[PDB]
Amino acid sequence: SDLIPAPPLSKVPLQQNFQDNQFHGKWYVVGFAGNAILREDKDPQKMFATIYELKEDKSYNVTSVLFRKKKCDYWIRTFVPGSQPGEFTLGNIKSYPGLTSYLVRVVSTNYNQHAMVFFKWVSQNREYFNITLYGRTKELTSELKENFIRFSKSLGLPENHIVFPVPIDQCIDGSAWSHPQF
Repeated sequence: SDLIPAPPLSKVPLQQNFQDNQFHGKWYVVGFAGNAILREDKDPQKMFATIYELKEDKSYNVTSVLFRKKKCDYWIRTFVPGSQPGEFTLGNIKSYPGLTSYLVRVVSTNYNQHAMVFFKWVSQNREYFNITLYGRTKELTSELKENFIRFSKSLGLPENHIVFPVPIDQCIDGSAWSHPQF
């Protein structure tokens, strides 16, 4: 029926002089907010990870990995550099039926600890957006998480559209294995 409209792009900061080489590698999804995302604590959202592999042509192979129904689930896609550094579009949008636009904007990052990334897309002439708080570890400070909430709210999202996924090991942590807790 209804979706919160996407915010104007002037309300979404862009990371100055984005460094594509330094953004590469594995990020954990510590916070996740969107107009089509609903926090649901009774069957809680598990953490997933996203690996940004920088190709020689400066696009990223982006692999999200999630533990879902006793298997690893993936969303592999390509981010092709967009209109400004730190912006991207989806590789072959034609392969996604009904998708008329896809935008990625890196909002803020220090590269070695945290990042915030904004995503906006139009599918079946309906406008979606999400914001992701990434960490190089599965935990970030309360200050970063409160900043994320403040930012997400400034983009028009109520609190029930903001998720802090629960840390897990399966699929996302490639050297944790299975052991009794220390």
